Amino acid sequence: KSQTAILPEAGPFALYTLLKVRQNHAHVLQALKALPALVEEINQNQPGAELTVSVAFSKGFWSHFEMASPPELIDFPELGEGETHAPSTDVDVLIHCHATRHDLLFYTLRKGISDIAQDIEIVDETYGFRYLDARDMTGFIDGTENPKAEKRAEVALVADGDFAGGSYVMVQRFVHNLPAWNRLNLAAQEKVIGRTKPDSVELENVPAASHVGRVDIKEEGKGLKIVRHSLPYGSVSGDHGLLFIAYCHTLHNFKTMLESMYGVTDGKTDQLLRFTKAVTGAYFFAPSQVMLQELTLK
Amino acid sequence: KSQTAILPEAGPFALYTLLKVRQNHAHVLQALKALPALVEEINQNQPGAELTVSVAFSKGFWSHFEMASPPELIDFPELGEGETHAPSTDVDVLIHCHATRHDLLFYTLRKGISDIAQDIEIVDETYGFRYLDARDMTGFIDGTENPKAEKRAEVALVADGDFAGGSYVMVQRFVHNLPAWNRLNLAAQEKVIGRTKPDSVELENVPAASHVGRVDIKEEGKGLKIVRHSLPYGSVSGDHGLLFIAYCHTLHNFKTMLESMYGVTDGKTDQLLRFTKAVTGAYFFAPSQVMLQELT
Ligand code: HEM
Ligand code: HEM
Repeated sequence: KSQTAILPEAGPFALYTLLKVRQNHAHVLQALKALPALVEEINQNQPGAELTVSVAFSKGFWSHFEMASPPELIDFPELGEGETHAPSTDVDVLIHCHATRHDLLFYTLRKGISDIAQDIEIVDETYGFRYLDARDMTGFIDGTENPKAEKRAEVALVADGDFAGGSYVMVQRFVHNLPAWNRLNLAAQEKVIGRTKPDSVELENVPAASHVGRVDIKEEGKGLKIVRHSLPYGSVSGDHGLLFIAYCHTLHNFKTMLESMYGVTDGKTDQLLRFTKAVTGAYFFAPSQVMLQELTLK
Repeated sequence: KSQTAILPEAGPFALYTLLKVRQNHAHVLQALKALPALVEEINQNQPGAELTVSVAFSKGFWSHFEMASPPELIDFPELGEGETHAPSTDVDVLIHCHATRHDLLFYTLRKGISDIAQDIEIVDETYGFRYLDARDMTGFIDGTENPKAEKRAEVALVADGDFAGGSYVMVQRFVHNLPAWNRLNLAAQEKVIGRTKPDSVELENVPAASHVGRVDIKEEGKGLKIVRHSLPYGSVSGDHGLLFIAYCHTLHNFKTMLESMYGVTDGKTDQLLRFTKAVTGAYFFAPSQVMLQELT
């Protein structure tokens, strides 16, 4: 059994919290374990909320656990240079929630960490929201080729072993340059993305440097697929863009797409990265519900 | 006719923007005048959105109008002493929106303002949201005694004259100190607010220093009423609290309440201000739809 946030389709609103554990590690772990029980209680008090949660830990923080770390779990490596850079964030824990209402997300975080506020530093706290008809602020629909129904389970979740039901996670908070992106016309923007803007139909000739051209990778030969839970975020006068987050049964897919996007593989960078920049970056592993409740410090 | 955001009840989501005008005043004003048409168009394209808008101007910016300022419109004065202080924010325009969805609030602001972003500096941009069962983040329900239905029109809107249909506006962004508020027990919090916490029942004895005690003012009268469109805002790790915004036919009600709260009237300050602090304070006047389009 995976954690409730991973498999279902993303709700209209989402919470993505990155935090660092400074002290009282045992108290913090307990508080994190008690999140599912809190969420269940909220759902019982609030029909239609469909509140979900997934707690994940970084490679560095996993050392504190008695349970052995996932085979592929590593630190998020920095990629690229200058205007095409993928920063690495010092973070121990990811808290991911999504629901049909925004307020319960704030409540879940406030109530959930109330006792461990002084033990924790929240590195980043992003509230995502569905934008129009599932569109990114770039005007293009996001999630068109995102796995659906049954194949979500076999793409996101580890199939076998001790970590079965668990999932590898990546997150990158992107900040958009909307005016620069606005300069390009419809056809040009479609060349950057690789799909049509109004109906998200894949172009007959997908440019290799286009975003889809960068991330549509098959090497098996079978497509490297991930389950994305990303959602637009931010304000007009401040940071705004996309909180990218994805789950996968293997971290290899993340690494391949990122190395392809940031010019490690081909030497060519993603055209989309001309109009957006990653400000955070981290790898995690979200264990099954059982393992999460069985995790203990050493 | 008033502006669409004032009279109806506040939606589950709201946008509150304070901004200052750098230059190109003529074609910052025109862009602001175009906002109602934009909101209506969004409402047509998005049924059920119930998107609304209200544009208001401060006393400082009303100098640019050939039209004279409302008789009661003043610069927001600094009030209080000690921890209890009411800061004054130099701002030209207020853009107030609320709807049944959040995404259209960002869409409305980005669309309506980005063209004049070169001429405009956003002083504050706050996204409010109704929290649980209409509760403030202190755990107390907000809006229990807020005017309803037929009362809203007579409380918020100017009845007569040239400025009829318009409304005086006040805005204050509050920052809550929740852990300090958390140290107090249930009874102490209720005495500070002036009502019971779970069901917002007014205390038989409302202390003069309590928040209700400060704002429940009698002038014979004896009921000074305002229409509050306030809504909780913010993040856990950052600023969070209440974006207070209120409409009224007279600015006198705002000034009287604020004088009472910050220990100017009697010398006693609002007990609630021990746990929250205003970081923004401003007065406006939202013109009627007619005056709005003819302001020059
Ligand atoms: C940063 C790492 C990212 C990765 C690893 C990633 C991954 C993917 C994948 C696997 C697909 C589907 C490919 C296919 O068609 O088979 C996709 C599509 C797409 N992504 Fe990304 N993405 C990233 C960032 C972004 C950003 C920052 C944006 C927007 C600002 C974005 C917007 C889109 C759009 C518009 C599509 C096409 C429609 C769709 O199938 O969802 N992506 N991405
Ligand atoms: C952090 C700031 C504030 C908080 C948390 C707060 C909270 C509350 C609460 C819980 C109530 C009782 C429920 C209700 O009747 O709505 C109330 C009442 C009220 N408040 Fe506030 N308030 C704040 C600021 C203000 C300010 C600055 C003003 C005026 C300048 C104001 C004016 C009023 C009025 C007119 C009432 C109705 C009292 C009555 O007639 O029973 N509030 N407030």
